Amino acid sequence: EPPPMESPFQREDRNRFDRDRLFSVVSRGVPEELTGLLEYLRWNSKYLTDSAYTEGSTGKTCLMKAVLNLQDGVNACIMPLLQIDKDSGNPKLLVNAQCTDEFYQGHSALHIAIEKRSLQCVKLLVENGADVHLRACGRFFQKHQGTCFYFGELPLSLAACTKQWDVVTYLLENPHQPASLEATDSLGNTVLHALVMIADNSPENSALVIHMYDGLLQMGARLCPTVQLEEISNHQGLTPLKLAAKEGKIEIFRHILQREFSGPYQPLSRKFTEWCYGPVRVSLYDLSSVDSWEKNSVLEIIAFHCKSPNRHRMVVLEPLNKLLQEKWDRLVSRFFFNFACYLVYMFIFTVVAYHQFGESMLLLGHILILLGGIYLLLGQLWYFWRRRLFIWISFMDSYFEILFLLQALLTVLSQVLRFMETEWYLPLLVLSLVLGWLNLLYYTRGFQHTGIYIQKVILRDLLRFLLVYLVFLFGFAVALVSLSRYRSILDASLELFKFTIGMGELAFLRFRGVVLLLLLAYVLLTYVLLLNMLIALMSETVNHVADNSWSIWKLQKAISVLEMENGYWWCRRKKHREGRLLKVGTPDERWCFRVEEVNWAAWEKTLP
Amino acid sequence: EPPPMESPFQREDRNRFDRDRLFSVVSRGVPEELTGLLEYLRWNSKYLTDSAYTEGSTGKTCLMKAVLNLQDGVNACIMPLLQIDKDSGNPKLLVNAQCTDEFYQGHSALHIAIEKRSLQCVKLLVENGADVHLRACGRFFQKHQGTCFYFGELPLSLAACTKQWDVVTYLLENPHQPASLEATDSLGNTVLHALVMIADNSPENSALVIHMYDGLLQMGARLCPTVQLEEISNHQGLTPLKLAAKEGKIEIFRHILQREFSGPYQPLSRKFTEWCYGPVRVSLYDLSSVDSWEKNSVLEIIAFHCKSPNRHRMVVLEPLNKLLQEKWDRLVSRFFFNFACYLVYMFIFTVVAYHQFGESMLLLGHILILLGGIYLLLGQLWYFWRRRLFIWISFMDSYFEILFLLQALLTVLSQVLRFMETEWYLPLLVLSLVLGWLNLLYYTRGFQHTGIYIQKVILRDLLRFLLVYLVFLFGFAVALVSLSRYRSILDASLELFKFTIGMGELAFLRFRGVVLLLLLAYVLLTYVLLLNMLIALMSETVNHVADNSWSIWKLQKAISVLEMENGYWWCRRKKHREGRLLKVGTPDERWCFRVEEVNWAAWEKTLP
Ligand SMILES: CCCCCCCCCC(=O)OC[C@H](COP(=O)([O-])OCCN)OC(=O)CCCCCCCCC
Ligand SMILES: CCCCCCCCCC(=O)OC[C@H](COP(=O)([O-])OCCN)OC(=O)CCCCCCCCC
Ligand SMILES: CCCCCCCCCC(=O)OC[C@H](COP(=O)([O-])OCCN)OC(=O)CCCCCCCCC
Ligand SMILES: CCCCCCCCCC(=O)OC[C@H](COP(=O)([O-])OCCN)OC(=O)CCCCCCCCC
Repeated sequence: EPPPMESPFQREDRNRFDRDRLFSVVSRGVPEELTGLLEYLRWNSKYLTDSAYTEGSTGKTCLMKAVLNLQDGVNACIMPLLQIDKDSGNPKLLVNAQCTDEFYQGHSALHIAIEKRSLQCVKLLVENGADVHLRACGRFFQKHQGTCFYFGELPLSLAACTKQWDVVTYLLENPHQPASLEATDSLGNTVLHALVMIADNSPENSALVIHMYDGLLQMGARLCPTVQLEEISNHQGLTPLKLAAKEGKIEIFRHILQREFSGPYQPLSRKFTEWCYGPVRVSLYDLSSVDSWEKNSVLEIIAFHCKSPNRHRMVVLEPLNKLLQEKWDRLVSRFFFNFACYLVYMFIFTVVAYHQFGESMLLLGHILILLGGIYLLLGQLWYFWRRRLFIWISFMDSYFEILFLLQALLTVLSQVLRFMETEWYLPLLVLSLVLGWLNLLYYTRGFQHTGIYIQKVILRDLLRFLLVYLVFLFGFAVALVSLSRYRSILDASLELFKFTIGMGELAFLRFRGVVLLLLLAYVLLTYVLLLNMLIALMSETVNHVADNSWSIWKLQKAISVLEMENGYWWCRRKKHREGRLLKVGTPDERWCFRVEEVNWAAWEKTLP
Repeated sequence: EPPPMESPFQREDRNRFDRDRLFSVVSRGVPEELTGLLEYLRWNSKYLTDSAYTEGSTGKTCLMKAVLNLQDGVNACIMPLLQIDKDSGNPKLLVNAQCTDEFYQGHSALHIAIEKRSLQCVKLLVENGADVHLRACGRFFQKHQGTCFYFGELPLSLAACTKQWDVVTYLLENPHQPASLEATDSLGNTVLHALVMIADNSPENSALVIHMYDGLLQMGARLCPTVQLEEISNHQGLTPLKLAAKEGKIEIFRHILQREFSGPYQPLSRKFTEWCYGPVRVSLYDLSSVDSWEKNSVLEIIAFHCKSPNRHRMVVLEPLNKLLQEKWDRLVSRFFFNFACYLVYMFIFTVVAYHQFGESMLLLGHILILLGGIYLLLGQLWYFWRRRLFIWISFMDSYFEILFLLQALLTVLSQVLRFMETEWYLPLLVLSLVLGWLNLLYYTRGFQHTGIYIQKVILRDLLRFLLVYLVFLFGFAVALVSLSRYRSILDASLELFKFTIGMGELAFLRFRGVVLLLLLAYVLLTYVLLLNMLIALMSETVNHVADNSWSIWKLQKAISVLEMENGYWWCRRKKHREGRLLKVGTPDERWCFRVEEVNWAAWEKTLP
């Protein structure tokens, strides 16, 4: 149980001028009651930073108590208190004191002064030696589930996240101690990473994050021109663009990708207008950390490292849409070659399963099946060894890989069982047959007519529905079997399930009426449960949700393209860089991608 | 890869005053750096239009580069550059230079000056000899799929499509070279055709197209009164009204049909108010190119030449609604006579099929069936030979014609098989029987009670559903047959399909549990697929779409009427002209149709 940061109704725990009198004096704003505190500390060789003058559980000092009780942004005890601190000859400054609790670790008085929105307190603390790089690494300042406020752990990041431009300006340009825009917290996050991480998809917050990000970029260009603030990576290796891509923060993501400035801040732009003709606008976009020719690119992060539901809305933005379209058009022939090879392998496997000189052809077909199963096994194992996180974070768009792996495993295990002359090779062969013929439907995503053409529901409510239904099934099965001693529990469950799915009838002997009552109860309960499932499926459709199947199709195609670009396991494909190296101003050479857009509606609004 | 029209970041390809220095001078707006260019061209016998001074891939000249880099609508290098062109004695004028690339063919500097919305540049180019009839026929200026801007290929059409009335006025009335409103592009399209072709159904764009169309009609009446601008046909034989009808541009279509002016522009009207009494308003509408007594009329184009989904919304406008109603009321007796003849032919065919002196009556019935089949065959073949495009562009409202043709073909082929004494005549006879009795439902469109009473879905998702379902069926069938060696693949597919549609049961032998598992998997997968189809059918209905079955009924009746007006194949019907010849002002005699409307809501708003 963390204690409150400031409580008007609870005294601080402890786990002549004492702590209680000092706290009561600094909480009312009268400095004249501080007379005699310095002499007591000098006589007792005491300091106003030790455990006796601070809260025992946290370490909150009298300075922090004074800043927590501001009166119109100013407290009259802060300067006298720091004067007593200076005159006492304290080796450790009171202005740079931090709490030691695991909940408020690193929290200082400058953080409180910034949070209370008082430029006077911040100015007064900086002049007396406040460190502007003190990191608040407690659990209250980390982003997790519960009561927390993550802002980047830094005073400058706290000022930027709270919309205080005057505080940011004073922290960046002061004669005493300039704050650094390149400063990082415990996670390696800069102020731009912090602005990305506090961003949700709400419009007001998006406008806030965009404004603060643009202003900090401009002031960084004005103050530290030689360094690139957007090229700094945190401990996960992510730039703010990559961090926006991973966390699904769509608005700051589209703002960073399509950032255009006119005038002195033109080098800070990532989109450069090339030429306009009527409703045709042709622009050049920066491909820095966007093109997949580097590792850990934005495309790779969106496809295989993000878990947000905004992924399909992220691949339809420019320049990502045209880039993925060009990559797909480059890889159309490779996709359908794989489809044709898989179709031939299914055809051979089907012929061999149907026909289970003729002996030689059958052996050749069997060894072709074995080699194809080994190839599909090693290909899927390579995919899982590379991308074990992708299946975990998003099962809804990667279950075909598990199906291919299962089909390859069943094929190989059926063939080795056949070589050992076990008769059970045929069931596994026909299971591989049906599984591969189902797996042929993966390649329907190559066409728009078939790729766009309940999956979210059956991955979400299937386990709960199964729980309720097998509770019903097991109870009625044990009731029917124990009344018939229907021979075994599995037989009764099978009969009830086959009747429920319409595959068979019900067998109706003493106590026939009770058996009939049990059957009526089971049938009505299953009807109610299936009606519940049917209502749950009406719930998603009738609520008028816009059609996202096209963007989901482009996400599927992006995943397919980013897999085909690496080549096969046995032969790696050479990576080719997209865009061209062009100079966009002062020599600032960037790899740019040309995107041409036609928008009649936007153009006609500009027409006078 | 077409090069950019103007790139601030890429130099032009090439596939002392040179091209690079000249381009750099004309792109900054300083003419004083042009000193010495004329002497170099005179000494080298060079011209500023050759391949050495233009872009190699396109042919873009220095003049076009100068106009592409305007500064507040004016560039100070254009007049000195044209002065050097005049003094150099160039046989071909620089002001009339065009690009030669397949993407920008015919594109000149006047087009750029109009697109940049600079009256000063247009005036300066016209005074120095710019041709106002230069046609930009490149792929960027044709309407297709991709990056393009179609405007009519002409400078006047470009000015009209971009909402520049001052530019249109200057191009039409200037002392140097007057542009012609009768000028056509490569497709024969005038400026009115171009305004129709750039029209979509959005309200702002519709208001734009209406305003420009009306202004150009008024200025054409003021400038060239003796000619009719709306009577000009392009290379497809379409007037702007017919082009609006074919392309489905509903707003400009209703504006052209119901155009009413008061005062001097009264001859430009197509709707003339005759008399008003309370909420009753009675008007006269022009029937020029609207009545079907001419060929290629608006009714013919809407019914059989348009593919837009706005066709049913086009036949409910005045005067088309009352015209089609009058034609239908004139052709009610002809429709039900055809229905009665077809009903009698079905009755005879049914009696003969049921009864497969009695021999003579059976032979007479058989030859009556044969003659009726020949008549229906030749009637449908005539329909297809006339209207092969109509079935292709709209299958949803013409499949009954294919069904009638199929029924006639099966009838004739069954009769010739019967004459050859092959026993297989009876299956084809009963197929013709059921097909004709289904085809009897075509005539339900004659009544409002039955004509208004999923078809879009089963013509759109049927192929995709069949693909997925026969993938399921074929895989489970080969798995079941290869596990039973269920005797053949077709037998197993038939059994599974019959169980799926409820027509039969499932036959359940070694490996019975694996057979059961395959059957469970197939049943659950088919349940999921049918549930997907059911959800897809909920999607259209619950989204609150307005009832368009009445307008779809009138479209069906319009198709029926426009077919009955031509008569039968053996006897052509005489065409009668609708409306009456009346003088509507200065002698301007038009064939007019009287339409009476009652609108209480519109009338009461005018009441003070
Ligand atoms: C014995 C084969 C040895 C390798 C020879 C070259 C085979 C072609 C390689 C190939 O194109 O892969 C085809 C297909 C790829 O599956 P996927 O990763 O696209 O799907 C991934 C979906 N998640 O994978 C298959 O279909 C395997 C078929 C193996 C036999 C191929 C017969 C034709 C040879 C030219
Ligand atoms: C355990 C073995 C049997 C179950 C696996 C069945 C094999 C896969 C067949 C399948 O899922 O159908 C694929 C089809 C299109 O997939 P997609 O575009 O959503 O691309 C895939 C990524 N979303 O989707 C549909 O047509 C809808 C019907 C889906 C069938 C039931 C769901 C099966 C989930 C395992
Ligand atoms: C042997 C017939 C020789 C011609 C004699 C005159 C027959 C009447 C002609 C007629 O009205 O056509 C009837 C019907 C028309 O079909 P449809 O174009 O309306 O439908 C088009 C739908 N898309 O087409 C038919 O039903 C064919 C029936 C032929 C026997 C008629 C028996 C009654 C004779 C008076
Ligand atoms: C291959 C032979 C068997 C299939 C053809 C069936 C013969 C035609 C029967 C039919 O389509 O029903 C006609 C009826 C009204 O048609 P309509 O007003 O939409 O006018 C027709 C123009 N839209 O529409 C309905 O009542 C709805 C039921 C439709 C039946 C299934 C659709 C068949 C499509 C071929």
